[PDB]
This record gives sequence, structure tokens and C-alpha cells, in this order.
Amino acid sequence: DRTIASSRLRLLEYSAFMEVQRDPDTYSKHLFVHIGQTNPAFSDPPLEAVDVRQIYDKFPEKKGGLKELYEKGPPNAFFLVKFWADLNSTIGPGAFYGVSSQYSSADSMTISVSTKVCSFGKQVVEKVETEYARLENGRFVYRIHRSPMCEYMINFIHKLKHLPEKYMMNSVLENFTILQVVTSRDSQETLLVIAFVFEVSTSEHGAQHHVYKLVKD
Ligand SMILES: CCC(=O)N1CCc2ccc(-c3ccc(C(F)(F)F)cc3)cc2C1
Repeated sequence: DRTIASSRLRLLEYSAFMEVQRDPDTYSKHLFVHIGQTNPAFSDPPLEAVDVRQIYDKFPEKKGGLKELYEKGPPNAFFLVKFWADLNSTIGPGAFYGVSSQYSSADSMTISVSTKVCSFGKQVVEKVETEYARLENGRFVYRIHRSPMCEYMINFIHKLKHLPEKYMMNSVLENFTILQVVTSRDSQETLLVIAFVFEVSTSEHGAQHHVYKLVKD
């Protein structure tokens, strides 16, 4: 619906950030990538389709693979989001690097989230998070607050930040991807798959993003 959603699970918000404490009462937070809760509008164009086969080689093959996953379906659960990252932090040791996200659902479940960082289509790291339903407003929501980033990514961001030029940053990111797979913890049915491809915001405008639906013809 323009929404990143399946029939069983919707991603409401996604945020990868760093927080630093300026003084005992004051905190600063820079967001690298962001997806914000929007309400679908009736006038919103339908999402563009990207053939799932063109990105097979960006994420790992075979088991746990997008091909195998897409083969398992449901296909209306597979999304691709392109991220324009904000690497301009006006913000040292002790900063917190986290990811916060919310999902929603008509059904109450125990979700397990799998996130695979990928370099040149090879998995560098998997993080697995379990999150629990809470009843809000005609739906259940799942809230992941300040899930810490792992070192691989802290080092990646820093070193990427350290490159002199935004064009070089984008070249590295051309072969950096993240695959998120959300299952129902017990049954392992697929609820939501998002593939994450990245680019540096050359604008210096704040971070942006764009959603596509993955199809298979
Ligand atoms: C293994 C799990 C883990 O650590 N994760 C998963 C969730 C997630 C999503 C995006 C980013 C990210 C941050 C900054 C840039 C930028 F450097 F390009 F700006 C690019 C990507 C980092 C993370 C942290």
C-alpha cells in the first residue's frame, strides 16, 4: 500500500543512530538511516517493482538465501529499501550506536528478527533479536528500543566516515548490503523480508530513503 508490509507484519519505523551525552542533562542523536511512520494516502503511487533475481548476488546464496526465501514466500512480504545515509555528524569515546524499530500486526506473535550484514554478497555478521507483542490501538506493536550495534558496523561507519570524498563512500557502499528477515519465532513462517541497499546522501540534505516491492517474473 506504499507501505513496507505483508499481510501479517508491517514495519512502522526504522532508525540507525549514534547518541552522545553533551552534559549530564543533555543528549545529542545523529541518525544515519531512517524510515518514519507514515500513514498511507489514497493518492500515493503504487510501489515500483524490482526483479528479485537482479539482487540475488548481493546477499548470500542457498540456504537462508533470498532465492530460497523468495521460493518459500509469501512473495507479498519481500521489500527492497534504498537508503541515502547521512554521514555528516557535527557530533567521541562513549557514544552509543543503536538501532530502534517498530512493527505492527493484527495478530499477536513472538517475532524473531534476523539481520545479516553483507560484503560483496558474503555474510559478515548475523544478529538475531526476539521481540514481543504489545496491544496498542487496534493493532499489536513490536518495539525494539536502542538495540546496540555490533562492532563490525561501528568500525564500518567510522572508517567509512573517514573517507575524504562522498563519491568514494558510495563506491564502497555499492557492495555493502543488509538483509532483514522477520519470522514468527516458533513456526519460522516468513512475515517480512527487507533487502537494504545504501548510498551516501550527496546533498548533505538529511537522510532519505525509497521503497520498492521485490517481484519474480
Ligand atoms: C549486524 C547488525 C547491525 O549492527 N546493524 C543492523 C541495522 C543497521 C542498519 C543500517 C546501518 C547503517 C548505519 C550507517 C550507515 C552509513 F555509514 F552509511 F551511514 C550505513 C548503514 C547500521 C545498522 C546496524
